[PDB]
Amino acid sequence: SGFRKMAFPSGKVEGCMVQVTCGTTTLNGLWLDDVVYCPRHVICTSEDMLNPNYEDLLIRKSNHNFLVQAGNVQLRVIGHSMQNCVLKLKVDTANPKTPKYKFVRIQPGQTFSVLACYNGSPSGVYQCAMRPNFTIKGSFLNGSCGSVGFNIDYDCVSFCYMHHMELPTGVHAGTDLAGNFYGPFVDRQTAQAAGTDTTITVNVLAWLYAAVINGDRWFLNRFTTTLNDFNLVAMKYNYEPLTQDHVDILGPLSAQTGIAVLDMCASLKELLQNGMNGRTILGSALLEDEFTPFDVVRQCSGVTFQ
Amino acid sequence: SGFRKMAFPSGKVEGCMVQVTCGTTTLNGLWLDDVVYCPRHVICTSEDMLNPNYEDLLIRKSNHNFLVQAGNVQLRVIGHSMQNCVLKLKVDTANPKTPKYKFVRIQPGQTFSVLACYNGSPSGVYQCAMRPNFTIKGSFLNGSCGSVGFNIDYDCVSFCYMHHMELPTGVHAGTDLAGNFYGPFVDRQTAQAAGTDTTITVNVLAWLYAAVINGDRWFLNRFTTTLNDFNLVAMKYNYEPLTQDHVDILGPLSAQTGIAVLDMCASLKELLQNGMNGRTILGSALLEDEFTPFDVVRQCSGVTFQ
Ligand SMILES: *[C@](O)(C(=O)NCC1CC1)[C@H](C[C@@H]1CCNC1=O)NC(=O)[C@@H]1[C@@H]2[C@H](CN1C(=O)[C@@H](NC(=O)NC(C)(C)C)C(C)(C)C)C2(C)C
Ligand SMILES: *[C@](O)(C(=O)NCC1CC1)[C@H](C[C@@H]1CCNC1=O)NC(=O)[C@@H]1[C@@H]2[C@H](CN1C(=O)[C@@H](NC(=O)NC(C)(C)C)C(C)(C)C)C2(C)C
Repeated sequence: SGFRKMAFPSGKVEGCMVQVTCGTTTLNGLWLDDVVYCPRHVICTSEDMLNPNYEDLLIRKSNHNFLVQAGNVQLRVIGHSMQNCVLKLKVDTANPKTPKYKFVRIQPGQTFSVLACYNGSPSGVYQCAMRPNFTIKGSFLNGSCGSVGFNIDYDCVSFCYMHHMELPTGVHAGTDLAGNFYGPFVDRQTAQAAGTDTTITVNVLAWLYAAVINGDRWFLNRFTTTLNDFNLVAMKYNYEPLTQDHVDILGPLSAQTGIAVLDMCASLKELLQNGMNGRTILGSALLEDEFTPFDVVRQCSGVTFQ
Repeated sequence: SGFRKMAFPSGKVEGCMVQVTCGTTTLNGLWLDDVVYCPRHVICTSEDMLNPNYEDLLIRKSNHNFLVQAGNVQLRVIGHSMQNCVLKLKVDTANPKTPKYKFVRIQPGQTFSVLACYNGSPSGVYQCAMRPNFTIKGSFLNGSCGSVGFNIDYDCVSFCYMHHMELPTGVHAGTDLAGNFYGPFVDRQTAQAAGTDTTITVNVLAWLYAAVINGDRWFLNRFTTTLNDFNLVAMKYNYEPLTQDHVDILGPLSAQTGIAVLDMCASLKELLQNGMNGRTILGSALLEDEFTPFDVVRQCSGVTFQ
């Protein structure tokens, strides 16, 4: 037993991180086969950041302007192209440590592991969720652009995030690995605000099921509720609407614990209306929303990865 | 910015995990050079667990009774010996992925990353602290024995924990990599209780400094306190005594933020005496004690590892 904010083992991604240096700018890139992916604002300078035209900026670049370092080994760039907000550097050497991989654009509410990197060297790994407002509450310092977020499924790394920027509220915005930002953000220093966030209701319910699996039941009650009546209380507390489709996803957890999804909604309703009154759930004094139903089942049943 | 419960990149350890199978028992082992380390109760059976004599049990074993699998490759055991509560299996092949490493026995209050494993395959990675009562609040299912905890320093993996067992309160107990249990625990199914835990005061103070570094200052106050007067309030709230030596460790954090260690103690005192009154710190509604002063400095300044 026990329940922890668990990240995927990071080794498969560690072997893909490289340093990309152009001009006075150094950041991380992701080396898969013979391509290095990195944020396109690596071609920017101290006065470019304000309103750069990256098409113009990139046509002025030569391959040899791109210094790619894989450890103590310098990769030669033999081509470059821009795809949305990512730069793709064709190099003469295919990464021999390239895992089986996919690029995936995730939905808000889904979680992933972030391998935080500086100068192509991993610093740490942690679990994030894509917030409903398409920010992530990460831990990112200057140097960390190009660090990627990912999930692993048996043996395949599904890359879903690459870090680009920090918003004035201390949260983070980035792209999928095809360079499309999550949310309305652009890689420009212009006024941008995160948008009002909301709590991921289906994930809170998953975590409540995690709690029950793990012996916390103080929050359960004999009541039930309708999905309509639940969503009328959720709206009030700035929780995402729960859909029948969320209900069906919570099925297996509902089945393992013997608590109907709608009964767990009645518990969450009372938790929203009364607070926790000085009690904790799974070592938290807040309702936790960065575990998906899949995360809970993974950790409470022990799925591995090769 | 941002602050997350960050684990070390796990790749260096992933390459060392193997499956050790003896009799009806399968668990994880740690393959470094030509030795596989694993919990000695791998030699136990369904009725051995009650009061086994592992010396007697092990002399009855042959090398060929030990099935060690490194992926799709079966390691041949050419010797075995018991060191405290760990078994050391000499194998004919040295792990080519053996990192630079050390075995270290940590002090309560220190943190580490746990690479949770089943059948020699990594499941996830998370950050733990050694509690003052020498348990760890982990996430461990059946199959997870032999998973290790570790820290990394530049390029060296310092192994400090190997998982053995779960206590009836849902917490976990294990050994260092030389087989010595942390705390009064034994690898026997006899009555054992964790001992009363306490909060790691110096770590809470570190995390408060993390908060200030990251823009949370609502909890600060103009007051100060003496170490004596602080420790009189700490005792009351079942916090560890703060020593002058803890104070000196908190120096660099005190210097970077401009808040004297004793002033942050006055803040913590008021937080203990008044609660947080519906406010959060670093996304927590509890005082967090599983970040060391070093953890905070690592994450707030961006140290990496090669
Ligand atoms: C990233 O480019 C990086 O790691 N680069 C290393 C090169 C500089 C040596 C950084 C990572 C952020 C820094 C702090 N936390 C981070 O996640 N990203 C940036 O520097 C981006 C790039 C220009 C500005 N920027 C920012 O994140 C900045 N925020 C910002 O301007 N945001 C709004 C929404 C436009 C207001 C800031 C944090 C440096 C002020 C790009 C956006 C092109
Ligand atoms: C470990 O041996 C393992 O992973 N083995 C895989 C082999 C069995 C297929 C497990 C890991 C624990 C199981 C659940 N969570 C865990 O961390 N450890 C054990 O099974 C140990 C070994 C015997 C009993 N045991 C326990 O953890 C048990 N606890 C217990 O008996 N504790 C007290 C303090 C003695 C009461 C229990 C959880 C299975 C009941 C050993 C202690 C020899």
